[PDB]
Amino acid sequence: ERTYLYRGRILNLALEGRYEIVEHKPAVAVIALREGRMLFVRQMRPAVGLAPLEIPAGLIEPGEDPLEAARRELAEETGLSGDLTYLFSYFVSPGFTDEKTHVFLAENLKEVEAEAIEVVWMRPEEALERHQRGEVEFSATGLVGVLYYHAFLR
Amino acid sequence: ERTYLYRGRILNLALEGRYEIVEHKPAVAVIALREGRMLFVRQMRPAVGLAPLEIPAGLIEPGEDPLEAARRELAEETGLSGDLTYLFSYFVSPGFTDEKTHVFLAENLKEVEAEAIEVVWMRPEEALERHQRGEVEFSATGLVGVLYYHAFLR
Ligand SMILES: Nc1ncnc2c1ncn2[C@@H]1O[C@H](COP(=O)(O)OP(=O)(O)OC[C@H]2O[C@H](O)[C@H](O)[C@@H]2O)[C@@H](O)[C@H]1O
Ligand SMILES: Nc1ncnc2c1ncn2[C@@H]1O[C@H](COP(=O)(O)OP(=O)(O)OC[C@H]2O[C@H](O)[C@H](O)[C@@H]2O)[C@@H](O)[C@H]1O
Ligand SMILES: [Mn+2]
Ligand SMILES: [Mn+2]
Repeated sequence: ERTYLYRGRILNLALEGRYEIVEHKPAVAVIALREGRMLFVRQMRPAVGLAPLEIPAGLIEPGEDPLEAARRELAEETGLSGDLTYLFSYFVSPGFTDEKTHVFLAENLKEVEAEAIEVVWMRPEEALERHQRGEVEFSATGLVGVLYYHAFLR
Repeated sequence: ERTYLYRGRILNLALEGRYEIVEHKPAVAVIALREGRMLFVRQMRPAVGLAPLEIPAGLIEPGEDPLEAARRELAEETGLSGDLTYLFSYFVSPGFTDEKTHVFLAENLKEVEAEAIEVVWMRPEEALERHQRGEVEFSATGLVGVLYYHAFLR
């Protein structure tokens, strides 16, 4: 039995007995490789005070399913379209939030549309090296993209 | 300039202009392989109403650094100790929270201590197959462990 403390724009804060629970819209993220570069994006994220390396990601809006949201945010954030394949999903931090991320692969990318969101094409090997040297932070989606590449796309 | 709406046990809810921000303690997670099985754990997570496949994880408590927290939660959740190596970190969902997870590898595991938290040794290949068939959900830490294994531990 959830009692609500806050109903907001992209989250609700609830108590469920002793548990603090943040309800959040589901998200999507897209892994895309071109000429050995992965498609990352960076934007200022006020929650962390910096711009981590992410892959294109967004929230699922009313009416959409994950595939449609993935197509939309790839086009909105990078101007690209591709052939999308569902990979897997994960709960970002299920000890306090229900946010679930659905991750897709994009292939055969084409420009459909010509630095709020900065597009950062970067070899995943270099992203991993920059992170190990302390030069860039990852979001979960960025790290999942780099690990998925090393596991399956070489 | 953050104004606080809620100060709680494992999170704070703040507004920073138009942004809803959840402050949260940093976390650790430990990837451990033994005889081709990865060390997963499962527990009921009221935020999601189910028990996703995770790897041993916990919050960093006052006084600790990530390595020490990782040692602690491995022992508390599974009764094991090992030789720990830092791998990488990630922000779980930097569009709304500052929670950061530090991920370690554990090797040479030994039992130091003899189903609140269920220990689930499982080959990562099988965890990935069960997830693809809809039989289990992943946390970010579980998915990162499975992807890291496939990338680097075969
Ligand atoms: N929603 C909550 N509200 C209030 N207290 C809680 C909650 N969840 C746990 N506790 C209390 O907080 C103590 C912390 O339990 P520890 O093992 O260090 O952490 P973890 O495994 O939960 O979270 C580790 C990560 O894994 C997941 O991705 C999480 O989202 C984190 O990112 C618990 O004993 C409870 O007393
Ligand atoms: N903290 C916030 N509070 C209020 N509104 C916000 C906030 N952040 C963004 N908006 C608004 O919400 C709209 C959503 O922007 P979209 O691209 O679909 O999502 P995403 O990239 O932010 O989040 C995608 C995932 O990546 C990260 O891991 C996140 O944590 C998510 O898990 C924005 O245009 C803003 O209008
Ligand atoms: Mn976005
Ligand atoms: Mn735990």
